[PDB]
Amino acid sequence: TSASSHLNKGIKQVYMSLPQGEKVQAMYIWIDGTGEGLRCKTRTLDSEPKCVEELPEWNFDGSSTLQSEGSNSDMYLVPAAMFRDPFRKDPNKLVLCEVFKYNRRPAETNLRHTCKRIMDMVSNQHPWFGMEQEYTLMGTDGHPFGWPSNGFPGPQGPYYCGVGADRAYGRDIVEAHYRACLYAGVKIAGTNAEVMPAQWEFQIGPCEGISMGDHLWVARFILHRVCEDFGVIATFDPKPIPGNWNGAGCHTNFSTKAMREENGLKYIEEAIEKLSKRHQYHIRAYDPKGGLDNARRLTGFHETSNINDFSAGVANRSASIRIPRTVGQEKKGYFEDRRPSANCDPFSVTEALIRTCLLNETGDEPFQYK
Amino acid sequence: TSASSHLNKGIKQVYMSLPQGEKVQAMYIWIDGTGEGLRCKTRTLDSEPKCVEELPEWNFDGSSTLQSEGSNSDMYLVPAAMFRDPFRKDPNKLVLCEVFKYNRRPAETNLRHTCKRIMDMVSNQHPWFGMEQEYTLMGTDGHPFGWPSNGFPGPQGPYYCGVGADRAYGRDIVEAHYRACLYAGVKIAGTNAEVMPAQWEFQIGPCEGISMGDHLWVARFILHRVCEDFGVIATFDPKPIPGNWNGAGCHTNFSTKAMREENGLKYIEEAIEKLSKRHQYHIRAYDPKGGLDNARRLTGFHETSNINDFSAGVANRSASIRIPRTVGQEKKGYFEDRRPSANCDPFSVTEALIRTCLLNETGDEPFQYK
Amino acid sequence: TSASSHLNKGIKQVYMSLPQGEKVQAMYIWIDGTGEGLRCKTRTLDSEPKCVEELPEWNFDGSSTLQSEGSNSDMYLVPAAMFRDPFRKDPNKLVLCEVFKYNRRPAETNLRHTCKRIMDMVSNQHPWFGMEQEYTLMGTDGHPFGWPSNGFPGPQGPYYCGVGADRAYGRDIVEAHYRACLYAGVKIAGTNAEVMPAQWEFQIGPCEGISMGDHLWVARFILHRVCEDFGVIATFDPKPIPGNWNGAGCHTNFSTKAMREENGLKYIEEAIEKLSKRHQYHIRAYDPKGGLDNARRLTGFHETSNINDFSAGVANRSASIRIPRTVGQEKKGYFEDRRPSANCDPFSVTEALIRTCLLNETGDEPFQYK
Amino acid sequence: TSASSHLNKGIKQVYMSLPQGEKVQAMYIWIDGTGEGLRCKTRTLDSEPKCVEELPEWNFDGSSTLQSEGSNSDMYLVPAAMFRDPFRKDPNKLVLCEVFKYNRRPAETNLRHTCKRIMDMVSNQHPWFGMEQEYTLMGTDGHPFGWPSNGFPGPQGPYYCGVGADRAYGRDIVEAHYRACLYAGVKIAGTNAEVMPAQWEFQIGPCEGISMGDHLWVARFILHRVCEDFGVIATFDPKPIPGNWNGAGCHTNFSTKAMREENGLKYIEEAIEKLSKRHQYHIRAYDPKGGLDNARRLTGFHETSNINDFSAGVANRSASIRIPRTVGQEKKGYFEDRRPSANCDPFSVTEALIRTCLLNETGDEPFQYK
Amino acid sequence: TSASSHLNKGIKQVYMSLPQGEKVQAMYIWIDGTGEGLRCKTRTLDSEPKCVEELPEWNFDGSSTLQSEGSNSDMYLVPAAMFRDPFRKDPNKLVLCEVFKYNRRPAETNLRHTCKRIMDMVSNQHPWFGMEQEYTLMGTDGHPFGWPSNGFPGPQGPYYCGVGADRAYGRDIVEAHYRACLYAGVKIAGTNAEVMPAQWEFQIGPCEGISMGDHLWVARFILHRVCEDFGVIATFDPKPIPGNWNGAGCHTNFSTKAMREENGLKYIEEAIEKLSKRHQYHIRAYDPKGGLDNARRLTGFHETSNINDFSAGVANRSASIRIPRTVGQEKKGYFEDRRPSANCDPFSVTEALIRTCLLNETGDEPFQYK
Ligand SMILES: [Mn+2]
Ligand SMILES: [Mn+2]
Ligand SMILES: [Mn+2]
Ligand SMILES: [Mn+2]
Ligand SMILES: [Mn+2]
Repeated sequence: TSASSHLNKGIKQVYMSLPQGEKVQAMYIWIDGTGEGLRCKTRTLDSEPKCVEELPEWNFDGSSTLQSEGSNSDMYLVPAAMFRDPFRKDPNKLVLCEVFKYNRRPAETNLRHTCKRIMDMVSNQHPWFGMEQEYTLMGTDGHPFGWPSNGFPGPQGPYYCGVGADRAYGRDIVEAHYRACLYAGVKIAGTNAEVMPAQWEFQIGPCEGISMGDHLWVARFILHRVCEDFGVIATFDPKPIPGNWNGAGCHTNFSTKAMREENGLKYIEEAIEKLSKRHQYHIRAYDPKGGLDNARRLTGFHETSNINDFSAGVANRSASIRIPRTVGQEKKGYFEDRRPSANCDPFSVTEALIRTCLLNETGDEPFQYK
Repeated sequence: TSASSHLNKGIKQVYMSLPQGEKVQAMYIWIDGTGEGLRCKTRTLDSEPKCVEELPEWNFDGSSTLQSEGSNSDMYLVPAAMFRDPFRKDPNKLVLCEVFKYNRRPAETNLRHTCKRIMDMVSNQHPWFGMEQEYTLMGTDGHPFGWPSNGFPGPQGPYYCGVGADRAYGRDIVEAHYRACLYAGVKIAGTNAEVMPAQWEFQIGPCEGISMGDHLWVARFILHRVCEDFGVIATFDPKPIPGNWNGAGCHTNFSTKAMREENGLKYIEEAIEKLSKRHQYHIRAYDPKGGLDNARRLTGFHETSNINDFSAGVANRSASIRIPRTVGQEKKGYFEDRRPSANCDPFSVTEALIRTCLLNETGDEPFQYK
Repeated sequence: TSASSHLNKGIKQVYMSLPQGEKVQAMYIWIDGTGEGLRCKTRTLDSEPKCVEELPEWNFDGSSTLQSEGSNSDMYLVPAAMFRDPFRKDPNKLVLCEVFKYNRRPAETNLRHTCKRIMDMVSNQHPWFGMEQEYTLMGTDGHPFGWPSNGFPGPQGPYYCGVGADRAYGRDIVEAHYRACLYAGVKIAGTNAEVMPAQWEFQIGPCEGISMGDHLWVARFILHRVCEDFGVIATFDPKPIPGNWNGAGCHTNFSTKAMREENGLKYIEEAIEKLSKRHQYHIRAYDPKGGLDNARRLTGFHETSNINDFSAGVANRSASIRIPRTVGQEKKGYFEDRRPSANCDPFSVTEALIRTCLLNETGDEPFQYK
Repeated sequence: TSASSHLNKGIKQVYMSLPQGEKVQAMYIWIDGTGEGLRCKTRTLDSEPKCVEELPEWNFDGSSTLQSEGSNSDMYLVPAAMFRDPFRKDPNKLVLCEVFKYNRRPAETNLRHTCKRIMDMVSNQHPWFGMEQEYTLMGTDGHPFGWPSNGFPGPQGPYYCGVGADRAYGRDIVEAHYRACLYAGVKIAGTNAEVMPAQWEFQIGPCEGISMGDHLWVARFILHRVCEDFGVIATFDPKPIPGNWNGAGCHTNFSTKAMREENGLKYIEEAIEKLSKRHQYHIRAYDPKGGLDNARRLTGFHETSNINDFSAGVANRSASIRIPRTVGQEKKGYFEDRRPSANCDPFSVTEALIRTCLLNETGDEPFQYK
Repeated sequence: TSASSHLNKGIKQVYMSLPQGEKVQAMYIWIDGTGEGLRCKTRTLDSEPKCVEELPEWNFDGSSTLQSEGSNSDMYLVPAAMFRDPFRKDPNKLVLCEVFKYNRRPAETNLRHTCKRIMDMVSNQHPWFGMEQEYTLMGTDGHPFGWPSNGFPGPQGPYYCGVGADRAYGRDIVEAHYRACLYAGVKIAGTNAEVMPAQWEFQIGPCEGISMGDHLWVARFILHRVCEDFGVIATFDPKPIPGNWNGAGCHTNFSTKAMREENGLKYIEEAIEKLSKRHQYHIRAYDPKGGLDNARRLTGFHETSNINDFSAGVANRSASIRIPRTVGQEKKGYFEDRRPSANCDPFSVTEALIRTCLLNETGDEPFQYK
């Protein structure tokens, strides 16, 4: 649908075929001032970097990305995680970088820095996270891909986990994204079509601590890039189409070594009790705009929790926190926080799960730790 | 967008697959009478040339390229640099050739010849150059690629270092160009999307002396050829679209062994003082038309230096010469001359940096040396 | 949408402008063997016919219209009613003709002949009828006009009696049909958009006895012809689109001089009691296929009576027979039989209302009268 | 852009040419349950109605228009005003009808009934009203007409009161609407292009009392119908396009005989003082959703009053109430309330101006009068 | 080419057919802050205005037209001239209005006010003016109408005064404009195709004094409006296409009663001598930007005077001022000033011809008169 997609791709492929030689390419990817966005730039490295630590720091213009004022626009990218590059193949890498200010203080959307400190405090207990990112592939026009033009597809029902031309739209984009994630090392755990047509879900898990955020952000970047080649645009909006068509939510699974260990459902239920008390804090933490975006998806209908009221159940698809029945039967496992929106920053959601359940924080403001 | 792009490219590829045998192809590339343009022609060589010196001299009709009068139209190409050919692969080569007149005097746009002499005088001090060529991919119609037809894209902001179908236009062309440069041996140091949509930057660094000009010219040639296959046209105009959309400028980094060496920021600042004094000379040297073109980009707005007034700062994105903060902290490094336009001849810009800073020249006219 | 519609209509108009002279054209229109269809043919008459009686009888091939076997295929058209011709203007006429068999016995779909006898028996009591024919304009593809392609329009709601490009589809066809009916002398009483998009209703009445059938059939013919010029196709199917989108039903209003006269609601309610007893007979009489077609529309949902169960109420939109509240308040008026399908033959519906309510018939078979 | 627009219009015109005869058509137009919408249906009248009183009452299904529950869905249309029909010409009429419930109580969106009572109380003082309705013509896709596809038109500036193909979009629709209003008798006082491209304003006035609302509603209906024929859709949304492009607001001019009479600016300023006190009441009254819609347009930028703060000035384009300088110089005249949104119900805005300024009401609830 | 042009025009025509009744429409047209532009708005007048004096003054927002600051944005339109309306026919009028500031001082682009005073001083001598406005019809894309796409038409030569599909482009627009001017009362004196393809010339003559400016401005407005209906855009740029294709210039003929009277060529030549002395003043007065625009057209090639050097000849097409040979033979007549650009404000050009030749002014600044 995009002009770029229309460009002959065979041509680009023959250039990709050419041996690149000793020089290696690293894409430096960083979160935007908006906080939902991702930006990227490429540098040439003389030799393949064995580890993320080896990769050099780089700088970018903050004013263009809306992360700083003109007077000291420069911002610094510090490599945080390194993944293989699906797009260019090995030795090329994709680097996720924390953004730092001109004065070397973590940037406003560098939520990894605070989250990383929080994960380190609770590293002994091995908190693990899984997330279930939901997205709709929408053409350049902004209307979902494959929907009739100036129209709506047939009644909702056949599209969930659908097969066939009519049932599923953008499977190729999904297939490419999934393989690209495997090649990159992003821990994709599976994919499924979603109830809304043209809407899919990709789940990353089980990552441990800060890794969850890194993997999801890289997965999202991979999705956007794969989508760009096809010409479609992935959207993480909580309610992509207004109406009865389903909204997109990123349901975070959370477990700790104690919960996973036998008779750990006591821990699962203790965590849930803490979550209920800080529900306002969680809703704000879980989406970039503080809950306006999350509220659109969370209408209390279409199997979504109401955003006003916290709820917990076992095998209750709708309630804000659902313990799977199997986890309950096993008396050990994980619970699924279903409040986070699709546009949620993973670092915030993980950090808030740790802060509320493991660090036992109380009150609206996040704690400051020595 | 071009008719040629519409031709089936698979067909051409099957011919490229055919083994070419012992014979080797050399593209002889030379600068136009206009001085911004590049022209090219191909010859068959019995065996692969090991070195540029081996390559034979060739001649071309100057009247067609607007480099000489009809009476003695013939001009001579002398191979100057040799690169591997990305388009046809090895053993084929791309040759950049100095243009000489019928009377064997360097041609008017053979600025390499004078520059090479200047580089040789200062070879002991190892001046190194980096440049940051900016360009906009524009369709055959002349309107930037991917912009709405008879329209303008959404407000400036999301496109800088952007990812996704909406944010970036012509990434495939950029990817192909970058790989082609690596294969050719052009020293590409990285690439980034630019603030304007459909505008990108490719940086060649760090080359030493005359090499900088050769690499950039070959890089530009590679870009034009890659663009031709896709059907888009790269433009190096200083202000490709008139209005608030950003102009394209080639910011030249300059260093010398002394500046690079510890406590070399004294040298960096001495060079800057000299640059300020010859600002008129630099502006004229830095663009083909003497500053009319450069002035359009350099309005003193959109983070560009005013073309009337020289300015210098540390980490001052806008000022004509910016020392990176990191270079200042290290007390050694390079400074970034930001006055040169995208259409600048690299040989002129390098030569003028040497002449002003290293040779300590004074006055409007360039010096004549024994 | 049809190829014929694409033909330049200005050209046809200049021929229509030409004076036709003394000769007059009469379109002879007759019901098909199927009974839902209408067919037509044109003859030239030396002078304008003042009355229907003057018009000459004509014959047609029954085998082509599926009304008789090959051995005695000829069938005879006897002019029954005459209307002015909207399409060609005066003096040209549209003639509705009863179809008679080769042996001069009324044809199987010549339901007017039996109905006319029934109306004549009850002529003293002046039964009047009103009908509300509903139809959907559907392109040559068979999908309703203006609906997205391979898609469905927005949720039902805004389209009923709608104004604006989005709300109403085929208003021009409706406007032309309405004016054509006025010119022809069809007693069109009004028009409204219907709940389903692209679906409209036209009301004919108040008519008297056999006239109701004649007017409706001519109105339908006019609609089909007007639609043909636009290229759309009108459909009288009971359930044009399968699903929650509304079906098309022709609700017959019925009154008699006694009911209309003050304190005539006793008569209205006596008629309704008789209607309830012969509900099976009515359902069969009211549609061509005996109730299979009617059943699709009459699901007992979307404000339609269930086809299995008779119901009567006052101002009960859904019940099979509704007395308007105003009629009830006035203690005189008409009741609305809502069981007849859009594809109903009017002659059958009127005849069955007379037979059940006025002639007080009992039993499945229609009575035979001396 | 709509499928209906693509249908040949010449054909419809030849049917319109046919003489319609004695029978006359009346379009009964009524406000929707939403309150922004308008719906319409047509009936045939034996003779032209000389006055609105002559026109018969009619009924419609409230459930389809979302004005009543299914049990007593019927609602009643009582003719309120009569206008000539531009679409079908004389003798045909357009009728604006108040909507009444099944129990004969004014419907929820029958705001004319309460307003009419209020106007009658103040009839002695002759309040006159003038409203500037603003609207954007937007294609079936929902993007404004003539804007580049998936794009934005050139910077705002040239389009206000513009001439030429580039400057003005949908002038034909505007021209047709204006003439149609004149023919109908709607008191159009002028038209101008608006700052946003594809956005126009049609001003109605000076009408007196209840007439103001009737004329505006009929004008809006005429606009929607004219737009439907062209295929475009008029929108009265307060902020049709989100961003710096201008929103659409219906600025109202209020005067009374006293204000108009010499040295009446004291009255103009007394009214303004009262308006300031009931600003919350006015904002709620002035738009259907209570101020959410109005707030989007009223950002306090682009020459619009902030919706949070009341402001008054003389010749202050931006302030909520502006007295024209000429009115101030004359010491007599009208003031312009600029708070009402484009989607405002006129009956509400007029009624609230009377209630606050003339009836001197105090408090959130509207008064109940014997 | 414009979307608006694609809208069915037959529909608009049927609305135009409707009788408009007693009310009359007046388009108030005024010059933009840029000074090349024209803007327009419509008002309803109860009765046809017999004279321009009768027409009411109106006001508009200066900030939108870039004529004043926000604090006192209001500007006032005072009707100056009245013409019949070709677009809506009689009684509707087109009004050209002088623009006045909030403080009632003539606006910056209200050059008529100063010019009118100058004409009045010399009214006794009856200066007459003729002008020859040249324009190119260019599609919405900005490339001249009928030129090949991304291409150039055949060599210049056949297009001047051409006939046939290949030779002339936009004759229909020209024909409509010419008739519209006749109907309006604009004094069109003729039309011819121009050397460049798609370029035409319309000449308004001979008007006296201030009338010349009024007629030309109204003619230009009529052209823009006629062009808008067709979808093309007229351009008055001095050099519409860069290259050898001809530029558009408005050659002003000037005469006075004395020059016209026998043996008046002495006066014609005295005026020319004065013109030569104030050549700098004339070049600045003759175009909006002070000569940058005029210089592009006036290259001293393609039969245009060089803008640097004044020249005068008899029957010398190229020289800045040409006396026609016939005028010279007659020893009486007019001379043709060929320096003014197509985008010239007529009021400025006339005023400067009067000031230099008739008022015998000397020096760069225009004189101030009691
Ligand atoms: Mn799940
Ligand atoms: Mn930089
Ligand atoms: Mn009904
Ligand atoms: Mn205003
Ligand atoms: Mn001439």
